[PDB]
Amino acid sequence: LESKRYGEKLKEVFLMLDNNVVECIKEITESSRNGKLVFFVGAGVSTLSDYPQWWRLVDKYHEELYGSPKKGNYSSDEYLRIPQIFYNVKGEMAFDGILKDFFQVDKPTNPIHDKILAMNPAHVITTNYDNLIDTACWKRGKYFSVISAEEDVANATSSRYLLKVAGDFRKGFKGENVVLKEDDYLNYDQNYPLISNLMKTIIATHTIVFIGYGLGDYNINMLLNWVRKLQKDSFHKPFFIRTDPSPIENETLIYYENKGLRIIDAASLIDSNEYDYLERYSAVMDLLIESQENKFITKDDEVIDYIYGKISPLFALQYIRKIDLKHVFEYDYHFEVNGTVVRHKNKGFGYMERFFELKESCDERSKLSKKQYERFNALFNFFEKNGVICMAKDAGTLNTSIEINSLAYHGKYDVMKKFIEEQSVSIEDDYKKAFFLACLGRWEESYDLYSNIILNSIDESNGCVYYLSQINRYRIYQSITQAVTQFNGYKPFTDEFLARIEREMTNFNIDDLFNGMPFEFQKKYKILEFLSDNQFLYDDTVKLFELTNKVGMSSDIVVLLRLYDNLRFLYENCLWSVSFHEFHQYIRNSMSLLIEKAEYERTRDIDGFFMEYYDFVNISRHFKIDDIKNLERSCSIDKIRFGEQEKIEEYLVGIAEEITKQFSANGMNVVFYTQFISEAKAALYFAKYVKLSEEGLGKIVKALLFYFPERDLDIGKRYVWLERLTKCNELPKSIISIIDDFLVLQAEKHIDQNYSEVSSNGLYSRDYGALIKHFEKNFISKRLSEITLCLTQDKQKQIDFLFKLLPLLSTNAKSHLLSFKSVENINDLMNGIRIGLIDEFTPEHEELIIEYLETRKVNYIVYMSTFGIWYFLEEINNSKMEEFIGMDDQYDFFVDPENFDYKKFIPSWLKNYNDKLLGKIAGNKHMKHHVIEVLKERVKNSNDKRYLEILMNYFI
Amino acid sequence: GEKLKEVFLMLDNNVVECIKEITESSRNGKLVFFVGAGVSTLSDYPQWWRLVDKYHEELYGSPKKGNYSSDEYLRIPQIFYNVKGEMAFDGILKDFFQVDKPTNPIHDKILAMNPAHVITTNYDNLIDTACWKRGKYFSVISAEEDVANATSSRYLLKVAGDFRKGFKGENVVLKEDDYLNYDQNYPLISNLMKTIIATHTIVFIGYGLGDYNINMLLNWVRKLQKDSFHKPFFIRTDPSPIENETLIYYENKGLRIIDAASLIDSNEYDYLERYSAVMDLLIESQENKFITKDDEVIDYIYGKISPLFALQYIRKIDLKHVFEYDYHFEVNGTVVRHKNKGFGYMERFFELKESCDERSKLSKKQYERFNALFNFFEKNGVICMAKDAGTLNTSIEINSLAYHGKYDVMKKFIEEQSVSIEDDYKKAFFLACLGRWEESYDLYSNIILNSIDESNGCVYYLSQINRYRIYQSITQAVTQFNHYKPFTDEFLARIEREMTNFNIDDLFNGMPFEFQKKYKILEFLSDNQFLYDDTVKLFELTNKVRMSSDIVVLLRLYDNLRFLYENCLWSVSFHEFHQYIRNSMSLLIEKAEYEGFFMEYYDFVNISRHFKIDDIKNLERSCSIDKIRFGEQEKIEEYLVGIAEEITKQFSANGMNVVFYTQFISEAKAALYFAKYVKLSEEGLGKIVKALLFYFPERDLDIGKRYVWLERLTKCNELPKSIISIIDDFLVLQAEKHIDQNYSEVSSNGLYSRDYGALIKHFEKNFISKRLSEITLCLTQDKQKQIDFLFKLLPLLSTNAKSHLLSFKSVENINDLMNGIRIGLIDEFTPEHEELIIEYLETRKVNYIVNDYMSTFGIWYFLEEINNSKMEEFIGMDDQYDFFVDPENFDYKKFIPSWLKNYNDKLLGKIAGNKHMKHHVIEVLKERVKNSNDKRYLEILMNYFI
Repeated sequence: LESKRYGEKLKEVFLMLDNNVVECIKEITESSRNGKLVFFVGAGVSTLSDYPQWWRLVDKYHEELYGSPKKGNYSSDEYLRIPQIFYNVKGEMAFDGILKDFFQVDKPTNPIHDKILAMNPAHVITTNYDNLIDTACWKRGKYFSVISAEEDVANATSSRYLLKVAGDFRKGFKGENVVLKEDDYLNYDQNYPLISNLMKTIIATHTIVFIGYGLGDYNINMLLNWVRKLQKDSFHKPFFIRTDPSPIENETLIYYENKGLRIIDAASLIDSNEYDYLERYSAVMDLLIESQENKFITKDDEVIDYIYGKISPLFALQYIRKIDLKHVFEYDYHFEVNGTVVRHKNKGFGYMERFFELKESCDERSKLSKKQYERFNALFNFFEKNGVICMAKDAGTLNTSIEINSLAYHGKYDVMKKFIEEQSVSIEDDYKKAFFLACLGRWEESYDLYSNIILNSIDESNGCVYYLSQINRYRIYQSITQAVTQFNGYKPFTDEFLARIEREMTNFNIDDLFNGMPFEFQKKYKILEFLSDNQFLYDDTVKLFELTNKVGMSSDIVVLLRLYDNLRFLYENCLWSVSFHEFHQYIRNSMSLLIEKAEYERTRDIDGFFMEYYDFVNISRHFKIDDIKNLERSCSIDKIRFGEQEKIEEYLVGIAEEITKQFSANGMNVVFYTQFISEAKAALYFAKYVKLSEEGLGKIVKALLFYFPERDLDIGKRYVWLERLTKCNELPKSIISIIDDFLVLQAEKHIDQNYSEVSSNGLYSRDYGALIKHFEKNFISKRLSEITLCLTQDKQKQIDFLFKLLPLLSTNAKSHLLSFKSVENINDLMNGIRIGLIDEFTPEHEELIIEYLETRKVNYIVYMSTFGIWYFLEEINNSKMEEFIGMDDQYDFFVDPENFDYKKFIPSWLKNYNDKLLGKIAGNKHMKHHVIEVLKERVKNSNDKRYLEILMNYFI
Repeated sequence: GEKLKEVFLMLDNNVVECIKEITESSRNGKLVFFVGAGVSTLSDYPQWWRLVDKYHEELYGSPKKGNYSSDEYLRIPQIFYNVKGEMAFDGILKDFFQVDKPTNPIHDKILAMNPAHVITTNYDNLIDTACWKRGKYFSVISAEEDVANATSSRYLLKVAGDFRKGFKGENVVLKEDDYLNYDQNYPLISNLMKTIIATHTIVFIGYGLGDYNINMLLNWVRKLQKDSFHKPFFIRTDPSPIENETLIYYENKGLRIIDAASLIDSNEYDYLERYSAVMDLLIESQENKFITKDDEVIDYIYGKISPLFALQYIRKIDLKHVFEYDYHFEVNGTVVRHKNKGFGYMERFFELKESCDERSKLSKKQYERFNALFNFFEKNGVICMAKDAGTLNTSIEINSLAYHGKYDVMKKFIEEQSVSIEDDYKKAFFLACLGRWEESYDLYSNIILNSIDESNGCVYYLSQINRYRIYQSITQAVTQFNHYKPFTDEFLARIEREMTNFNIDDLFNGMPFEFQKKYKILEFLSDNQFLYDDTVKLFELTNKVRMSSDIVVLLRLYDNLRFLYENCLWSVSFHEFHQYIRNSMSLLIEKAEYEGFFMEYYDFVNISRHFKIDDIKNLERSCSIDKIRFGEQEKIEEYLVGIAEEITKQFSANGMNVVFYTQFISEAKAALYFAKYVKLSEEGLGKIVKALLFYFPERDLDIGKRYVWLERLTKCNELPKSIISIIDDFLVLQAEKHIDQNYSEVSSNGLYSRDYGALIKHFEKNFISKRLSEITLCLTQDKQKQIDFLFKLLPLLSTNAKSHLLSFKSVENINDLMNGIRIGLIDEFTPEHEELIIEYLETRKVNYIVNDYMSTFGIWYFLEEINNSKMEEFIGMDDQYDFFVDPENFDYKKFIPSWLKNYNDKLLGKIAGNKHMKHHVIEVLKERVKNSNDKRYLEILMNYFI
């Protein structure tokens, strides 16, 4: 109501203002924004809080000295001599008693004591000897180190000095702690030598505003005398706020403006009464505050100039996140991840709304100055590149697609190398090369290049490429230090280099990296202060909590877009913090929680989340095989599907091609190797869910099982990867040839007798042959057959290994191998030599195993589980079956099943049985309900998962 | 390397304290290196004696035997300037000083100490080049016109001038005239130099004890007060050792002379050796040090924990940050060394624990410090070093009346007068937990105002943060409140005028530089870095498990709760912490099923305050909390009794606080719903049931949800006589409220007050209600709504009440027909009930051409009670009914795989006995248990179908 009227009054006052006062306000606001504003409030400020004046105390001194008050008024000297006459004649204790009974009072702070601190002054120099400004600072939440005496100058903890040049009363209401009289003003430079120098240092290095003074004060003229001693242009002219009832005469204005003061009169700027001081004090102060709050921005040239002044620093950076953009305009607007802007704290003009109004209409944009037109063009290009498209009120359709156009993210190691081995056009060109060297391993060269960038950019404006290079040098140093903490302590780095980085990065304080910047990289780029901190994704990891709660931007889309923004900020701006454990943990948690939340919503069918190329790259880079396995044993990835299968295929091919460039060619790069092999393992493991072309699967499989390292992927892991790949494709014959080539290579490596495949899952070359047969039963491995035909009798390792691959051979090959059969096998057909030599259990086998089972009767009444499985599968069929009853429990279970006691049937057999056998036990009469009941009793009173995957899969 | 610590051993007491102060100032960013001409000489920069001799050579013959005096050092250049001119002076300056000397290592040892400023008396560029090479930005200030235009806060202040504006005699202070009117030509440079000298630690290097600059500086320091200034740290590296009389003379003049000739035996020309000796001493002293004896283990640890004595409890995660990541204080009480490459002070300290032989050697003041440190480590739960011990007793105990729900003792503390600011700090948080946010904000502001002396500053910072969070709570409430608005608009004006432009991220950065060093762990309370480590561990452990992991989650959660509730921080009542508690406890309880989690009193209060009813239902569906016991069931019972008494005091005793209500009604509802799992005494049962059925407001718990809560209560506690009487009183109250024709049970799930009669009967089957029967015998035949109520409670009435009621109420509507099915005395289905079902079906057909019971009519048709084959002619849209009356036509794809949860034993057995529906239902249940984690479907599968 009345506040709005006061705002309109301030607006029209600013509109009807000369260029001198608006320039004074502009400089005061720019000092308040650079953190260089220092207020020099005086006695007039505290009087508005009704604090006792000094004419009252000099009146008391005159009344207690001469018996009566003054016959008129006191001059400047009589304000300093009558207290001195009282001190010299009466004494000290009476002086302090009067000071106590006049100054012990407690008065509340006036609103101007809060308007003063609302401008965020660097220091507050005060001539007041009262704790009113101390009270305002303490209530406001700003710790201003109070410096009352010279014992406080050295003991001033913080760098925010609340300097009381006249003294204070915190050490008692005595005259020795304040400057009040003669012999205390004459003796000020020899009783107060350290706050005088501190006041004269704050004044010379900052911007000074004199608030509560008249242009006749001792504490104004003594400073005007000191600046007269100074040189010309050696110091900034201090600002002076004048709030006297009468307007300033032009002669006095000229006199005090040539003396050093930039007077901002209030009686010549507002209309008020003689005794209305709080109106004048709260007029110019309100003018500065509302100017800082952007309440006086009217022209579209000032709209463009404000946004340009806040954004055009960030032109050096290749991407700025929406969170960073919010931090730019002091939380006035919320730039959302989808690109819509909403006003949050802007209490002044809508400069962003006006900017987008200029964007939509070309005719109003033409109604602008040419320089401001080009500034608008620059801002428009910036905002359309970063994704800020318009306000939410005017938001219509908007596609949220990400584009991280950095060669480091997309793989592209060969293009990265080609870019590295070139001539650097500029320093920002060398910054990309340094980050790229860090990406593909060469951390020594990356550290050296970052040092060179720092050296060349020490003396250079807009020092992002200096600051960011220092940060990435400290992070590549941390990466080297951690590399030789866990890989050592092969040999990645030399010892001369390590000593050099420890002799260079000895006391590099990353905390003080931002505070060591030249005060322009403190305001223009305060959005980059978060990079020097050790942890910077804490505002994002706790946003993942909105994902895990169970009951146009939901929680799913906003965290994925914020993940993309963090990814596009580190990869496009080439920041090495993208490889640390914090960012890897962030990506892991965010993608895992996104997939888990999608699975939770999908499983609410009791009453999604397609992932594109940029998601596949993240689950290949920042995930591990265990983490993807943890997602596999939970979320149904078979439904979360995949998109952009052409770019995922080229990603996997570039990963597969680099695999056959690091093992086929001479690639050690052991620090690059550990990261890249994790990426390759995760990518080729996650490639089960993407459809690949014939040549795509051809190159990837050929990499997987010819050029992948043996140590990282054994033959079992290679088979698991291969089977996961062959699920989705149909395994074209060009790739079955590749698997056959692997088998012939392993057979030829088995020519050397002292060789044995080491597998971690027990899954071997026989199962590669099984995969070949189970997609193509009509297949004869020709080269394997040539090995069979030209194989000697005494090459035992080849004999057994290539026996394990019998179906893949010809009939002549089979007979050449079976030239060394066994007929002494007591049961040696499936102990280690199980391939499928069974086919028909002829009496050459059947009767001989029956003789062995007679020997087993001899061993029992005075190898079995396979007899039971074999007979129940009708593989043994003879009248000699029901001879040797009374043997092991499983014999009674399988051989005489319609009389068996299934209570003795051990529960764990079904966990180690054969799946086709469980399929056969499903269809029968008695074993049907008995395995039903034993498996049900396992489901209730036991704690595993094997029994549940049999009851529900087979039977019913 | 080791010779440096040998020198450390040989250091005198006066030297070893000087290095400690210098290193401390370097770590506090208060070091300023006053470099001189003895350091640039190590680079072989042309000394002024060569140029004085050159001025002598071009003007005064050639040499001057005697090496000149200081007056002769400053007069021959002045005589040359006066007579031979200025251009010749500048020409000789250009001939000598335009050189490219390489920077000596001391230039890099100075900047390796991280000096705040560098006040050089040299006119050279070697320190500028050293800063440029190292990577330090120093705003070089050579002239007066650069003081105001200083780019950075760090100053490379060249007091004597510099040749960066040309090799001229005007830009430097070299002659006698330049040294006489120096303060007339350089006022701002002098003021800056004196301000830096007064407000920093000056470490003069490269000077002699003569050195006119040093003499003028000491003369100026003489004019200062007695102990106003700090004493500068002169580094003397002259060849001869300093005479003791000279050191006495200069030490009383201001300088703290660190000698080098009395520090290392070197030649008469090994200046680099002495400079490097002192500089390397300082640099190697930066890394911890000063901790060799047992009386220094109790001052370095007391130098990092004695601030933390005002905090009532701190986290072990915070304890890791306290000791600069030297040790990783684990949550079970072990202290794993992480980056303590120097002396093992934790090991030594825990060795001085017990072991009275070691403690007796310790000094008496160090003994009190050790007792304080031991009490601190005992209170916070730190036991000892990692490899030592291992028993590691659990059970963190949060002692706070806010956590335990003591809403009456908190009021007592609030009402009583307080004797300390920390008592008001507890009182303000107690007010905040009690809803009274206005008095909370006012008392917090009073604490900030009255924390003036308070040299710790942790009762001002925590109160400022808590006032910010209570202001956020008030603003978010009045935003959400749009009940009533409890805060007067004057209060909103006060909180939005005082607490505007107050950013919480500027509070810590702006504190005393001591408070930013000690109480550093308090800086996470502003932003969300407070939970960052614990949230990361929670996410990683949620991925992993699905000193053992389950214990790691629990102990970290209890650490976070004991940091917030015991320190009385309002950050506990915010969203992020609530989600942290909820996710951690959900992870623990889910981990229990994979195994076991005992669950204690401290768990029950956590799953009541921070969980919601929806999350409770999620945990009950997914996992099983039934077999998971709840340990201490007497402290849980007192908690539930306190909650019942609080809702009683809130509703039946008129006075209620809406801001307190909004927080407490989300916890009372959760605890009384989670009270199923705890055994409750008859007294506690009666209290919380008579507070649930009568005093819980109907806007937050209607009849149906009240009944859900009540059936949950009567599972582990049965339904005794006193609770039966309570439910009877509830039914009586409902009857006298339903005497009015405009009253109706508004239920959100469909379990009306008839179900309460069913619950009473289910545990009794013979509870004749005397008062309800008395209510029945007032039949006026116009008070229908009442007759219908007691019709729904017909089994609860007596034989006379049944006789009077059934003489008026009969079966003439579908609703009272299904009510008759529920209450009984229908059983036999005479044709009128079947055709009544058909009439309801007709009224449904009227909608069909264009709250459902067609499901239970399909149920009845499957249950072979009704047999009218015309019901198939009225096949509708509810596919339960299509399933039940036409199994073959019903496609089971549209069968929502719910509806099996709410089926009885007999009906599920009936679906078991029909081929098509049976096999389709195995398919449905199978896919349900593979995709969904609910166990009810699995129970159905192997109770009726497997």
